[PDB]
Amino acid sequence: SPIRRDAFSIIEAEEYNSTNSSTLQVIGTPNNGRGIGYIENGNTVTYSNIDFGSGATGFSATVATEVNTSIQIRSDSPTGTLLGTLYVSSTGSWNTYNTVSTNISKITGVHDIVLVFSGPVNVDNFIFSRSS
Ligand SMILES: [Ca+2]
Ligand code: NA
Repeated sequence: SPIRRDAFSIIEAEEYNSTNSSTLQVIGTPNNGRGIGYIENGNTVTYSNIDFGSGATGFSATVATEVNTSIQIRSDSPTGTLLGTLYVSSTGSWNTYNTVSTNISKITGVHDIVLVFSGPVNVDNFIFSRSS
């Protein structure tokens, strides 16, 4: 998977750098894209060297799920700074994707990003939004 990436261009969830998961699979999406699924509570997924430049204050992910769930967004490691939490309610099916966004604390420079899952969700991609 890429060693580094820009925070302000689409990051593919299936191009992760490490995970603790023993269940996670790369899955297909309805329009022949890919994502990650078979995710369980406590799973972490790490994306290396995301460059936030002069600042990001939002996060958007394209997700599908049939359960209410949340995803923590952490910097540097699973126990690094909690930037925010994305709360996702059911999108209607495991193949109905929705773009969902949340606020995060302003982060700058280059950091790894860890997504921490409280339950099953399928994730196609995500992107950050620049600070004002
Ligand atoms: Ca994808
Ligand atoms: Na394992």
